[PDB]
Amino acid sequence: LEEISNHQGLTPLKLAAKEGKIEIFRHILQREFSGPYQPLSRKFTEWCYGPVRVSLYDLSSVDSWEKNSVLEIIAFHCKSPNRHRMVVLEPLNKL
Amino acid sequence: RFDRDRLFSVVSRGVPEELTGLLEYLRWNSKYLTDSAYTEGSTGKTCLMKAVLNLQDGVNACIMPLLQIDKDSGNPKLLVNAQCTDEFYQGHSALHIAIEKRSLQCVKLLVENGADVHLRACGRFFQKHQGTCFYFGELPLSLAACTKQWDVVTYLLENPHQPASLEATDSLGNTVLHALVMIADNSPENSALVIHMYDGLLQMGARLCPTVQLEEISNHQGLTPLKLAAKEGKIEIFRHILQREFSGPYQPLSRKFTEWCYGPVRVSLYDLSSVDSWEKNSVLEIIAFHCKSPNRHRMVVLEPLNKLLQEKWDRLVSRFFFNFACYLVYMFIFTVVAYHQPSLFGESMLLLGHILILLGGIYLLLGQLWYFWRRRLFIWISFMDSYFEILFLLQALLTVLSQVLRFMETEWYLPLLVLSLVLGWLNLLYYTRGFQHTGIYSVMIQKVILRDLLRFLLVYLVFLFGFAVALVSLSREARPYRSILDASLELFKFTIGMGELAFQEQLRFRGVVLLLLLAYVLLTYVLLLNMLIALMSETVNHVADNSWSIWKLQKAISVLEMENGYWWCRRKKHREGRLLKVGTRPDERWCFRVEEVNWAAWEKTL
Ligand SMILES: CCCCCCCCCC(=O)OC[C@H](COP(=O)([O-])OCCN)OC(=O)CCCCCCCCC
Ligand SMILES: CCCN(CCC)S(=O)(=O)c1ccc(C(=O)O)cc1
Ligand SMILES: CCCN(CCC)S(=O)(=O)c1ccc(C(=O)O)cc1
Repeated sequence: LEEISNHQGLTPLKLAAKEGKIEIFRHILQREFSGPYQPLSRKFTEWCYGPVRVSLYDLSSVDSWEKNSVLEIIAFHCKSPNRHRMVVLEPLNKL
Repeated sequence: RFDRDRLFSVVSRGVPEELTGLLEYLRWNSKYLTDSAYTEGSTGKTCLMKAVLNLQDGVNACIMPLLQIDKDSGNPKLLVNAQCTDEFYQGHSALHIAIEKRSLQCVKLLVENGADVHLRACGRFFQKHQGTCFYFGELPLSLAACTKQWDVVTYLLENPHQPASLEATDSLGNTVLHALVMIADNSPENSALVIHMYDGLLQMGARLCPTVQLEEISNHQGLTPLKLAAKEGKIEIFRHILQREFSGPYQPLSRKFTEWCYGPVRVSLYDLSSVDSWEKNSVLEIIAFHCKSPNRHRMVVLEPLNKLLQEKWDRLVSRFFFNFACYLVYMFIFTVVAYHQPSLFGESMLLLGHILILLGGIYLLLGQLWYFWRRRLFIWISFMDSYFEILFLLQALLTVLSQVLRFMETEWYLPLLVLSLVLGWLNLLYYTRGFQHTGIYSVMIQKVILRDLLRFLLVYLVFLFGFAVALVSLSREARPYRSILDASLELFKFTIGMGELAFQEQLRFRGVVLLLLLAYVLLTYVLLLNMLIALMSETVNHVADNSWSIWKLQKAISVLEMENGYWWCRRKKHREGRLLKVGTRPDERWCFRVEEVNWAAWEKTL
């Protein structure tokens, strides 16, 4: 359902970046579930030990290897004041 | 088959019965569960670590039979004592997993089967550095303390199988009390819980190690837990250790003893053992010269340190102002000899003045080379705030160089003599710290402006040079600005209010030269307006003024230098406080008496 594209070619995650909606953008981008819904995650905790968490984040719409990706959108297609708050989220900050 | 991939998937399910036949396969092959064939890739991680990572409701039913199976296999390198081996996880063990997973039931099961309580998780993940790491010390007991597990700490300390030694140390020599000081953060939630964890381990040391002074144990840097709290700048745990008071069985674990209390007035003896500057590498020397942190000025204003540094300052304020008066007399002679220079009785008095300046310049050069020799190990820490210690060395070098160039008779002696005369009077501002009013203002004035003007200067110099090469190139054609230096100076004069902005009649491009000046003026005044507003936005924040305490630290650094005397006359240090009996160890200590009057705190107890 999140690979369905509107007439601008945007998925829900790409639309949250273009419209600058940091809270729903952050939520979709970092989403983690347990049990039946694990494949609906974008974040998978690999291990946790004391204050340290190691997580795999899914880059499907995100990495700039893809044309019209989330990084290209925040940089060049987003109009909002919020763009500078979106590039400092994980995984985008380390990426 | 009972290969690794069967065993690791079996112990992950928590069903013990699927191990049936593992004994026969291990014996028939003559192999052991701690051989490389039974370990996870790119590490040393065993089937027991795989089991302890997968606890169900606090326990895994496979651990007890897996440990028998190892015990029945006749292994020379027991499965509980096997460790990870790669450069990140080296020395990590199933017991460190059991403690981080918070299972007292699994800690008991491992230690009952002979898991070594003194294994050091010492690979780079467990060291302290700027990357991904988790320092807890390196030992099971230090992990249990830093994860806040009293029941596990109690079990590790006083189980009958293998009690954790409170004297045990990691690869840095840190004991559990150094580990808790390393892990303290100055937030109220962390520091209050570290203070409780520290106190109960110290109170347990009085049961378990009754002859051992756990806070006199030194790590490989020579630091006790109190000295480490000063070097790492941990004010909350530092203040707590320094001012600690107990009643009943634990009174000898105090550093503060209330002598009497009457109304709003408390009189207390404070223990100066690691604290007084009579000892080499003491807490006062550490805060002044070995501590890197922003917190140093907050540490010198705690009791007993505040009254102890005031007592030292009062004994030395006449030496401080004698040192100032010698430097005034040296700067008077310097000025009376830099003025009255000849063209390039009065002549022999001028020669005497040059010899007194040479001797004062050599004296100050030797005194500052002795300072940087003594401060060698922490040399940047010993000048980061204390920038005058460089400016006195520079003034002394330039004084010796200018007299050397004058003996060589080269006329470049005069611009060095004049530079060392300017530095000489600028260095006179060091002594403004001797009085509260001038000494706090010298701290109010100097600030974050020095950091941001060095950033603005890059923007201002790209403007200034970019417009200077342009006005020089365009002012070359006839119908100011003769050279890059002259155009840089005419463009610089606009910032001092001396702009000389005009429609130059003789230049061919005079309208474009005027538009280049109007472009430079508008861009530069927009830049100065951005720069002033940027500085106001960071520096006018309402933070309560921390200048009295930064001045108290300047007086502390001054005292701890003056107590050594001079490079030629190294003073014998007097010892602060009195040797007093505070209790039974008798318990006789160099105590220092502080008297506190505090109506505002006392009235809340009525
Ligand atoms: C070697 C054997 C001979 C010793 C002669 C007496 C030495 C007195 C030293 C002294 O007063 O030094 C003051 C000053 C350095 O100040 P500082 O170390 O506190 O602070 C330094 C910054 N951290 O340094 C000076 O003012 C220069 C001293 C020479 C001029 C003396 C003039 C005397 C007039 C009465
Ligand atoms: C690569 C070693 C990882 N380790 C921690 C680093 C010392 S570990 O202890 O093996 C571990 C911890 C927690 C989890 C988990 O939460 O699933 C799994 C494994
Ligand atoms: C040196 C005289 C001290 N006095 C108070 C000053 C008037 S005192 O009243 O003798 C006193 C008070 C309180 C305690 C106590 O709390 O242990 C002990 C002695």
